[PDB]
Amino acid sequence: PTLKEVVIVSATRTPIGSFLGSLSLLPATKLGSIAIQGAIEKAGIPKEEVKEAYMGNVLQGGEGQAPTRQAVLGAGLPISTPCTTINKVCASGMKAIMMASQSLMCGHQDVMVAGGMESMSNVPYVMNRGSTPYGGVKLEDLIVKDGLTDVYNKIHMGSCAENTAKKLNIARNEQDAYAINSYTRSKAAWEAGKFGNEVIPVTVTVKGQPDVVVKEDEEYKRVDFSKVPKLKTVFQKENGTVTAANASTLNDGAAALVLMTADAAKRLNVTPLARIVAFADAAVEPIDFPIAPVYAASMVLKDVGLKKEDIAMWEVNEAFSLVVLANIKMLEIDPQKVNINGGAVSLGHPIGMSGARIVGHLTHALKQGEYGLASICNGGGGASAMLIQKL
Amino acid sequence: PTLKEVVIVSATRTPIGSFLGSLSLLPATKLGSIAIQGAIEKAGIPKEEVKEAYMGNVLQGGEGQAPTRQAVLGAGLPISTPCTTINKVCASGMKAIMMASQSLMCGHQDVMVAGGMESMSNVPYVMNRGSTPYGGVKLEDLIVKDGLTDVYNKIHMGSCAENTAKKLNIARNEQDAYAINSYTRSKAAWEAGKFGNEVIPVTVTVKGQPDVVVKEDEEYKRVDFSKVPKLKTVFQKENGTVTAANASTLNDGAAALVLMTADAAKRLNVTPLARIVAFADAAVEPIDFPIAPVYAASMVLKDVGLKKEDIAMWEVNEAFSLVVLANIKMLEIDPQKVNINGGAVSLGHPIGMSGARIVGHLTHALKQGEYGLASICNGGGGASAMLIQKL
Amino acid sequence: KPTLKEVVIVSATRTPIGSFLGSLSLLPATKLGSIAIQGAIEKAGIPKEEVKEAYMGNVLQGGEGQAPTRQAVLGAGLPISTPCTTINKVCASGMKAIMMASQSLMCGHQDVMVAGGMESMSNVPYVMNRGSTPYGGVKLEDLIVKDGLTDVYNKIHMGSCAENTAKKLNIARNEQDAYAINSYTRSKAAWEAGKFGNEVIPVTVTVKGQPDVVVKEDEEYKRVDFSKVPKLKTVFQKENGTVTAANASTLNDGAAALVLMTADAAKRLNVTPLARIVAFADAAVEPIDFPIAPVYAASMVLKDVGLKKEDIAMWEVNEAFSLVVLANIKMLEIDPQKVNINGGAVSLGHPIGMSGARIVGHLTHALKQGEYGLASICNGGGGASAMLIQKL
Amino acid sequence: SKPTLKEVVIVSATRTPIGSFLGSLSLLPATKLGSIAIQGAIEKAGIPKEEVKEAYMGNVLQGGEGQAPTRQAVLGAGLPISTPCTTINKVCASGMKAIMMASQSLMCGHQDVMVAGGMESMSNVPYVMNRGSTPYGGVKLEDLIVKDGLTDVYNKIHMGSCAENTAKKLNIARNEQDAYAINSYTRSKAAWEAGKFGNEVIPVTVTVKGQPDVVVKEDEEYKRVDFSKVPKLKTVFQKENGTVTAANASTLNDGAAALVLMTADAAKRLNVTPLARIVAFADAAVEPIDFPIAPVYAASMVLKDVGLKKEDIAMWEVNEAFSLVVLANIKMLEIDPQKVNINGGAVSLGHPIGMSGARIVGHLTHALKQGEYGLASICNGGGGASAMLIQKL
Ligand SMILES: [Cl-]
Ligand SMILES: [Cl-]
Ligand SMILES: [Cl-]
Ligand SMILES: [Cl-]
Ligand SMILES: [K+]
Ligand SMILES: [K+]
Ligand SMILES: [K+]
Ligand SMILES: [K+]
Repeated sequence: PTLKEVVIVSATRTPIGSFLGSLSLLPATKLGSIAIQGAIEKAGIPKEEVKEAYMGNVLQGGEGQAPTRQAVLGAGLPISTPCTTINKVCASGMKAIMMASQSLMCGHQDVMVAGGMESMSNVPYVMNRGSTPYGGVKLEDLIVKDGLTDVYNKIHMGSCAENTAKKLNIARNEQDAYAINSYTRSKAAWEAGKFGNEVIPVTVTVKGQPDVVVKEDEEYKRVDFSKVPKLKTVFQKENGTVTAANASTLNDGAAALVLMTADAAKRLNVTPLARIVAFADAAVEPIDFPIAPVYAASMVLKDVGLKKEDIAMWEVNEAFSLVVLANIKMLEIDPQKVNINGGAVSLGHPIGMSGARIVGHLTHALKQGEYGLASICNGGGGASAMLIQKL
Repeated sequence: PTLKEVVIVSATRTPIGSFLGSLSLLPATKLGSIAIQGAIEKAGIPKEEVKEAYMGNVLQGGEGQAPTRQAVLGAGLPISTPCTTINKVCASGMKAIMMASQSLMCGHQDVMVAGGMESMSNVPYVMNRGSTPYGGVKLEDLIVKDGLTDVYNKIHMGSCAENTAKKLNIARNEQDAYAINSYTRSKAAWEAGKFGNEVIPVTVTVKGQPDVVVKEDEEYKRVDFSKVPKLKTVFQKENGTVTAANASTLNDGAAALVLMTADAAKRLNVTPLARIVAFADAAVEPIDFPIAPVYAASMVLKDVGLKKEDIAMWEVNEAFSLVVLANIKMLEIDPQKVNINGGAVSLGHPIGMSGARIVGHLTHALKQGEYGLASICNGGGGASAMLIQKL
Repeated sequence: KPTLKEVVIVSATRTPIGSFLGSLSLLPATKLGSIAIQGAIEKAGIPKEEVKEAYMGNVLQGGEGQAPTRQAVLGAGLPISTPCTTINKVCASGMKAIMMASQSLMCGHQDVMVAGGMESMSNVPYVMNRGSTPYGGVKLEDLIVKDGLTDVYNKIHMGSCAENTAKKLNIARNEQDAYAINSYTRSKAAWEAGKFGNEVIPVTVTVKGQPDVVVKEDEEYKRVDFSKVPKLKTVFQKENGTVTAANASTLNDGAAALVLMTADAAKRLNVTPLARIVAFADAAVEPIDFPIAPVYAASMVLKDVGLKKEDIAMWEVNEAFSLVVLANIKMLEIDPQKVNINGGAVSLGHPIGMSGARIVGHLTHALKQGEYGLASICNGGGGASAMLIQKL
Repeated sequence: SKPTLKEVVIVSATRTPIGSFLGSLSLLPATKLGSIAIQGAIEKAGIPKEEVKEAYMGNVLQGGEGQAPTRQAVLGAGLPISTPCTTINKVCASGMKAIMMASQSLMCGHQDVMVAGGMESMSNVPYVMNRGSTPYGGVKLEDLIVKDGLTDVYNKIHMGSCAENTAKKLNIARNEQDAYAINSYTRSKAAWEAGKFGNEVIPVTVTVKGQPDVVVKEDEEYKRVDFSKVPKLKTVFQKENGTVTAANASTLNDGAAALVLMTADAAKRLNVTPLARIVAFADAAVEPIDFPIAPVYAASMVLKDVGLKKEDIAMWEVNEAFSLVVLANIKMLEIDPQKVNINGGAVSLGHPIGMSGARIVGHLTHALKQGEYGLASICNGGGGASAMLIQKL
């Protein structure tokens, strides 16, 4: 049998909440359920049609058994739905979509949900099993230990990024200009109503207090442009460039897509939003993660036979402003086509979610016939990339 | 393009260590490295031929960033190798092989490594992020919270087993006889030298201490048959059936397979061990996970037009003695063909590893031309299954 | 019968009492101690170098660092030659400190001492046992609950022990609630009347990048709603309860310190003493029966000096629970209008190591020349301390 | 004018064996060891339990012991519920300060009979987590032995690190310290084998269900040494030019001591033979880093107060917190080393910190001959010391 064609029929997300902020009372799995239910409703299909589900999720500790199963059953999908939780660090939300697309291509399912989720607010601390050492011990923060420290270099991702800043001569002022640009694009996009088909609101309910309706991203309002060039370079004391403002932040969120074969969309009288054309993974030295998305994108372009000029919009995940700048520079692409409506530096980075969010954003924002290319770096030196065409 | 045929070229595992036992000093990722290196060596190929790696791993908290990447880089594979860590609870090791097979089928890669790893000895305790409540702070055990507790019913997996024992009328004495039979068959297989090609020895090195070489599974010797019928029923104190002897145990270990397209196997002139014929996932009501493998197994047989009599060897993961008995009862298959060389009740159950182990064991044990079927239940009500044919 | 030095109080000063996790919660108990000690020496009008030795009550010492009293004393700018001892008689600690200091002075072993109490319940930690973590997890215990508030022998809270006395003496919820509202009413009236002008010193809380906060009065007494008082649920006993959050004492932060000296030393230093310490005693009963131990301790002191209850102008019976004060009133048969007249621990709060010192300090200021004041304080384990002073 | 005080005598002094850290007595909480010593002392004194009027116990690391540690020890020994109790903390000096404060009450005539002593279970001291919000990046669990017991607040370093400062100042080298340490072990073994603690120490039965009873009858720590290894050990408290080692410093331990104290009049009334009279005592303090020299001043204060000369003292007990401390005291006071710590001390017997001040006073009581004077001194964290002079009856 030949490979099946895969289409995106809907793509939906929660707003992104700030660390210990507006969505911090909700577990990752509950945000998961909200996004999945929303995506199914938007697709207009019976929920029974969804055959299987993959969700990205990096910091699974303390979330309870089978996080994807919790999200799926919490969304009211049938108990017959198999579930798998995916961890490619920062690339998790994209890799879930890629893996689901592989199952569909093989004809192993005809309809799936794929996406990502993360509640950094609820990630716990850990104590080693065993006897306590004389003199005491520090219980580690799993955001730091599992999420943000490179194993091999024993330093923060932010300190790894400094290496690329040095090698490619990307200065503090340029990184700060990029970050201000992201905040500006995010605000403009929200004010133009550009997220109306993408984001669904969340109602946070507390006993004995009034409901809070969270309807937009929280992070992009937390900025003061006049203070941006005043911040300390917290990942490197001497000759540093990366700051809290020009780096991504810690956040909570979930996103979900309904994926089908072309045959299934036809059978169900669904008009799909976009076609999944191709995808790829690349890896380089762990310290050099900022540059892996260049190679992953180049792989996809070469596979399909497109030139960079053929791409209408780029989503290069804003793990740090430095990452986007390194990518624009190496690929020599028009900066006006890159992260047009903001990104992780200003919208925030719930790590397991962002790779799904950026694909969902292209699905809504591209115009008919246009190609969009999303790419996302990950801890350990990896990246994933994906090319879609709007239908 | 047409779908590619997938073959298993090698299948290797560490011995399985007991909880806080012979392998407890090694992190899961290090066991992973050991199995991966061993599988590549047994396949007779250069490490550079391995294109991408997926490993099952359920309890990832505190292991550090990107566990699969740590396993792969730790085995000396190229920095160019993309890695993804897979969590379908107890089914994780088999689902990793299934998902890698799908990538190979699509022609997206030609050689991959897939398997699973777990060090339950090193799984930590957690403390919640936030304000310390008045009156005390609880530190939860991630083995219990994420590993072994059903979310929806708020009971241990062993209490779900008790529920199936009720519904299917599977008694304590029946579960005890099965367990004694598992311990018996494990010892017989080790004595017969049946793991000589499957298992590779682990050298444990401690500064200022003599090297310890771990060459065989630890768990199967930890039993007293005279005491089996006297043990307390820990999941249900009154009229119970499940005990520590007749349930699987907590353990440490890793397993890894080298998988290739038929075309790659020919190009590299390797001798494949088995072909992957079919695989499937099923899911049922969470409390009924013991019976999910019955549906998964039925799906694979129907998919390829084989009847249950056509299967020479069954591996139904021994999560509990109850599970195997339930499967035999529903499928009406010959017990003499099931878990013939022991299983998880007597060999142990490093949860993310077991689904890979049982597929590897069929690859070694089957005679040329024979079909083997492996199935494995998972927390949340799921199961995975795979059918292979020995070459 | 021994011939002893006469012991006088020259000053008695305290911080305001802060609410749990409230206005003074950023300050360690030892820092509150330094503030009270410095304040009392200033009020005494003596050189810091004249203080020979220091004793401080402090019940929950875990995580405060080595030698809490030493930290408070050196932190107050007293000489490195000053010996220090930290005292623990649970709730009675602040009073027992004064008693033991008085005993050294009587023996002529020192001529001038500082004695008091300190507690920061906001900063009391949780504990984890030494050893290996059990499979399945563990609860780390709260030291306020484990060391401060739980009876060892009955394995229940002090509040539950108090329910026992409520039963035996027929002291009902209504009477307890009425006593509590009275305490809150009296605390407010005293604060408004400026009755704490000489006793309390303000504390300035400083946080980098934020404005200063001057805490100049007790925080707790304003945290009440009289309308809700009779509607509160009984936390220590669901079945036939009487004790509630409102009519029991609360968790709090504060410190108190008194400058004590021999009558001779006061003359040498040309300072006018405020009061004379006449007598003091400890008593104990069954652990569960701690509410009634103060009756026996007070009687011992009266019998020792040969006075009668009517001779006492002012009583301070520590308000650990409203129940406690009512039990004492009933058994002693004293005039409730002479008891805790300017409020107490039910409305002002109860930093456990400090309250015993606070109540003696209050008598010192409030008594009129020539009058006798009796202070008594129950403690965890079935104990009580009591003290008689006479205004000078 | 000086007050006219009652005379105070020691009628008994009893202790548990001292257990090693996580060693033979580690299953027993401090308060239980307290109960055993308190019952011991009463039984030895030959008086009814109801005669004891009030109790003071030294105890430095009280976290997690439960409410009112001294009350627990007392009620656990079967004393009347009518017995008032107070727990004392002068760090390392606690066990001696308890006896002094009880002596002051008796002198005043406020009680006629009391029990005073000290207790510590370092094996059972817990770890702590702070109340509040968990800070991003991790949460510390501190060891209370280190945080409350052994760390100087002001200098932010270990007691042993402060000790190095006096080693420097008084030129006391590694070899002299090691010689002292070996001397302590030698004395301890000699005394134990001679049966010198026959009336001082009482045995402890450890019961574990299923296990055979363990009877701990002698001090555990003194056998834990190898003299050939002593000179080879690393100086763990200072990188450069260190002198303090695990071998020549005191160890972490468990134990309790209790003394029955009464007025001369009560001993007559009760027809019991007093062991010693408590003559004088004092507290001294210096710069916190200089705690090893504090006992020098406290001892001098006592001798000056009673009008005695150093030469008049038959037996000295200078607490062996560190070998360094004893040598610094031998140096500054210029006393006869053969008269100091005759039957061993904390370097070889161990240092359950709230107990040790009581143990050493209890030791003089048993060891002195009729009419002899003994001086006991003990340094404490923060730069203090207590000292006591007694005379055998
Ligand atoms: Cl990767
Ligand atoms: Cl599932
Ligand atoms: Cl008491
Ligand atoms: Cl001191
Ligand atoms: K930012
Ligand atoms: K078993
Ligand atoms: K209250
Ligand atoms: K030693």
